[PDB]
Amino acid sequence: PQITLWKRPLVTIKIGGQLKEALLDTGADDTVIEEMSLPGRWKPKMIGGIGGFIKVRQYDQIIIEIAGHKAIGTVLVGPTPVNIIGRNLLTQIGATLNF
Amino acid sequence: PQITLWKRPLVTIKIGGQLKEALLDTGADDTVIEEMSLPGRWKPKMIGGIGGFIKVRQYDQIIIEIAGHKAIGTVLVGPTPVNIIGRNLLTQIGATLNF
Ligand SMILES: Cc1coc(CN(C)C(=O)c2cccc(C(=O)N[C@@H](Cc3ccccc3)[C@H](O)CN(CC(C)C)S(=O)(=O)c3ccc(CO)cc3)c2)n1
Ligand SMILES: [Cl-]
Ligand SMILES: [Cl-]
Ligand SMILES: [Cl-]
Ligand code: NA
Ligand code: NA
Repeated sequence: PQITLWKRPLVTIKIGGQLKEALLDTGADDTVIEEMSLPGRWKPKMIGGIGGFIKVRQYDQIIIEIAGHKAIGTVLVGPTPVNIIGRNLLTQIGATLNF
Repeated sequence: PQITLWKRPLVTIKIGGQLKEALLDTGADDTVIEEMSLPGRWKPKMIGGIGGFIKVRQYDQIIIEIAGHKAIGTVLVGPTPVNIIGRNLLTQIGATLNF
């Protein structure tokens, strides 16, 4: 699809068996999801943005379905105010910015 | 152009006669630039990023070139990890996300 930027680029994702709404976010290196359980190993990480840093759990090799496209990669889980699909998964679905 | 996302989508902007680097950021409603001098009056705004809220200075109707495209619109000045071009100016330059 071509997604307009008149509105926030929110899509439906499926992760860990759960449906969520998330932003397609070219400004985020990595994907960050609000608190949820994921299977397997994780390690702690600090990620920062406007307002400072939050602590997250880094889970590697997690499958997401993003607007119907499957992608695998790292997912950071923690107290983000919005679910963010970052570049590590945007690349895998072939997303580009065009103007 | 068509910009893939394997790297950060950094571009050159020109504001106040000065070249700066900025990140094309579809996850931001607004454009936020590091401390600099801009003409005119400003208004207060709070923005809630990933780590909490910051105060910024809102300047409206500012001339800014983005990757060689001319825009005129609102620029928020305050402490951000990187200059970010949000949807208010991505729409002015005709940007969309595509997959
Ligand atoms: C989606 C939505 C909810 O309410 C809002 C309003 N709002 C605060 C904005 O539109 C707004 C305005 C100006 C800047 C930002 C803003 O900072 N947006 C971020 C995504 C994001 C969206 C909403 C809340 C929190 C974080 C941004 O797109 C991604 N961010 C990095 C950027 C600042 C270099 S980040 O969220 O801090 C971030 C994401 C991922 C990592 C791990 O690589 C590290 C940091 C967002 N939008
Ligand atoms: Cl990854
Ligand atoms: Cl590609
Ligand atoms: Cl504007
Ligand atoms: Na894993
Ligand atoms: Na003004």
